Amino acid sequence: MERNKLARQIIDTCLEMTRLGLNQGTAGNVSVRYQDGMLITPTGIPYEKLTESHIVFIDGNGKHEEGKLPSSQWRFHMAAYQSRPDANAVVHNHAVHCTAVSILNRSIPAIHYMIAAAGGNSIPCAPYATFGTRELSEHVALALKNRKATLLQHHGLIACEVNLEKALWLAHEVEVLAQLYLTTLAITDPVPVLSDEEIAVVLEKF
Amino acid sequence: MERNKLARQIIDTCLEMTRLGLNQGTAGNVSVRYQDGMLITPTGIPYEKLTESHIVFIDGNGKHEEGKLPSSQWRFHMAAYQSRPDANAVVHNHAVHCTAVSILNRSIPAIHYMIAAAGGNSIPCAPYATFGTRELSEHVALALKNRKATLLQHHGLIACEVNLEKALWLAHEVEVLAQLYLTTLAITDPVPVLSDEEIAVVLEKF
Amino acid sequence: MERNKLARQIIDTCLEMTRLGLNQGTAGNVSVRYQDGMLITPTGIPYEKLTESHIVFIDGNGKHEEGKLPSSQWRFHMAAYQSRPDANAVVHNHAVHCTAVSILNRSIPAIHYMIAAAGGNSIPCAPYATFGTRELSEHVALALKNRKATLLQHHGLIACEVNLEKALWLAHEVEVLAQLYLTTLAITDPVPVLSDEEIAVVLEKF
Amino acid sequence: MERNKLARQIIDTCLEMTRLGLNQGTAGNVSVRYQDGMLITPTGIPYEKLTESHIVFIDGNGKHEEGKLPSSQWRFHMAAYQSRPDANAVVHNHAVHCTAVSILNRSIPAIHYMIAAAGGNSIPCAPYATFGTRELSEHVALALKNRKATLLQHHGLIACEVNLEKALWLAHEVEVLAQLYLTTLAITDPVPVLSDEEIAVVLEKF
Ligand SMILES: [Zn+2]
Ligand SMILES: [Zn+2]
Ligand SMILES: [Zn+2]
Ligand SMILES: [Zn+2]
Repeated sequence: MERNKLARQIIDTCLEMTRLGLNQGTAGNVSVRYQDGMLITPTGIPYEKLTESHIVFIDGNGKHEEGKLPSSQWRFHMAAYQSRPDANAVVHNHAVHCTAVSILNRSIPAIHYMIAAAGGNSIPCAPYATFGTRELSEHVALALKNRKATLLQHHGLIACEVNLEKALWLAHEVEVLAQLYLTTLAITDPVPVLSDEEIAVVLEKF
Repeated sequence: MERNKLARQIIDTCLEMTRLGLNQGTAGNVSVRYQDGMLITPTGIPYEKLTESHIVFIDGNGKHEEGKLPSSQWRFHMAAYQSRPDANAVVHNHAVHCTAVSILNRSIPAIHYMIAAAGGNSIPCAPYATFGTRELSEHVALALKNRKATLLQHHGLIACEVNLEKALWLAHEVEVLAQLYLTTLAITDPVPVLSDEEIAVVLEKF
Repeated sequence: MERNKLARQIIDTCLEMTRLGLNQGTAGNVSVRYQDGMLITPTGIPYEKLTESHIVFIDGNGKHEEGKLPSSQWRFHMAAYQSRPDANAVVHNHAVHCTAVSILNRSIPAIHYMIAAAGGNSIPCAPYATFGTRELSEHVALALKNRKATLLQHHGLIACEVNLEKALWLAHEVEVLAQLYLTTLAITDPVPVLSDEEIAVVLEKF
Repeated sequence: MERNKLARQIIDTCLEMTRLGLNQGTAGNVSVRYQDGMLITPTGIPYEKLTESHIVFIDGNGKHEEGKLPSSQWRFHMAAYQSRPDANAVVHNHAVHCTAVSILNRSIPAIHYMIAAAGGNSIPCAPYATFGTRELSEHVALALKNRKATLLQHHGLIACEVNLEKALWLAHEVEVLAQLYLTTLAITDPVPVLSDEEIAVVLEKF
């Protein structure tokens, strides 16, 4: 749990994200909680050229390491960390099904019991704000108060968890739920969902 | 047909399942009939870290090997084995098209002649029950009385056959039929199907 | 252009077909014109275990080599060869989009100028008949009189050309046209098409 | 920035295009600005057999190197270069989602903020004309006056940028926007879009 070990795992997560077909447009950024701030992917540099020394450290004040440019979305990574003290890793991407649901400005309801992996009976959709602004950060902070993942309207997805492996797994599961939702919504609306009682049982079971 | 040979084939089936794009969310579990019970994948451990000694033996009583945790869905694997004496292998996954049809709570009708590979003119959909419960097991046992594969409402798919190779092949074919069904259902409802007479001819031919 | 060279190319075409995502369910079969009949893939044997000596020779009478089982669909390969003297290779598969259009029992109209690669302004759909019957063969023979590719209702696709490389390429293009057609049909029906005049110009240009 | 270095990058872009799933039907062609004209992919030769010496030089007059056949679509590559002096590379393909939107004859509106990567609030659709004609070239030239990418009705996509890496990236992003658009259009029409004000802010921000 030295910086370089953590930097490699961020890079592995970027590669795995592309392998899984979640990083379309090379839009993602990945971060981990570190010291008083976080380690995050840099802006510009394509994922396949990424090396350990490219990873940027941003402190609690928002001051980033000299000579390195953090992702343009670093601020809502910091907002997730402040809003969810238990989160140690954050994954952001523009997975197509998630982003399509975020264009409809819909929450994903409990169409499958795995919806409870994000903490409740839904995956919310935070209202649009211009990328990189404080206003976007506030909407994300509010949406993550009681959920580990959120859609961002007209934009994409943020998922947070205790480590990169779970954060990536969660992100992937939300993309499956989004695809399931869009496929059934094209047939019938509304889509059959599981009741709050049933989801309370599953949550207790998890 | 020693335990280790069977354990390797289970692991190969998990890998092949992911290769085929049926194991989305890393939700599957695979088992084979063995001695008085079965060998099944363990809970927790990601598929790529899976080794022969991770595979768990569960006897006829439901007692599992000391120090190993069987999949959380072991019970409906045991229900399939008791309901279908001819089954020697069972594959479960959350393939997206199958799961989407299971959310509509629909059976897949005879939209293609390959529907007869599961034993009749349809692929049923068993009613939802909380994962891991006896009630889920009963619905699965009933649905598999005269079919080798079934959807599970709000959940996924179970397919069983005489060996892992056929069980995987069947699972894959049901996922193709599910995709075919959802694609045509978005255009027209109902979907044209083949008649019972035609399917009786194909069954006789198989 | 010895038998073994031709047998390798058939096997390569099976692999390439799977690479392209056209061979879903391991449903395809591939043949080439040879001597007085054809060389075709065998029934049963999965594609990845396929070796040169597995390829079966079937003569003009329909008598196949001793000790080898030709694909269960050999008859409509022979029907294509008799109907289209210019065809030297035939590819059959159950590509999902093609098969979904074949379930609607629709012809694919001229939604794109590449429709002319199959010889006219459409890709027809031959009426269903039980697999392996003479009746299926007659429908295929009629549909291929003035087209190099046809859908088969409730079944899949047949594409024929001057060599395996073009036959595979054609099969792939029809699968793209099928996907294009289904995607736009879910939005609007009918789908805008190019006129007969325009297609006559493109045909002249090819 | 010798010819051979540029020829390798064209070939790498063809391979990458196929990797990304944008080159379906082996329909693409790629060019770069060079000397008084351009280097472009040849007609006929499949991408995987492509070697540096296959790449064709076409001058400003349209005269191509002796003994080599340029892509059949070279003319609208030349039209892009004359219309957009800043473009140094041009990518053309028949990506399925783009082509499906081009069959509807629709422009893609601002359903996502990444729409501004092509220069405005939309991705236009140029009216159909027979491939390889001067009339097709004029429509492309007009559509690219204030956009870096355009759909071509009943045909596919053209994307242009300052280098091959950005041109490919742009092409890929337009394919994601096309898929997003088609997925949401099947659910609701019209699709929610971002306002002109919002897009002006994002453009200023880029
Ligand atoms: Zn983003
Ligand atoms: Zn399950
Ligand atoms: Zn077939
Ligand atoms: Zn083209």
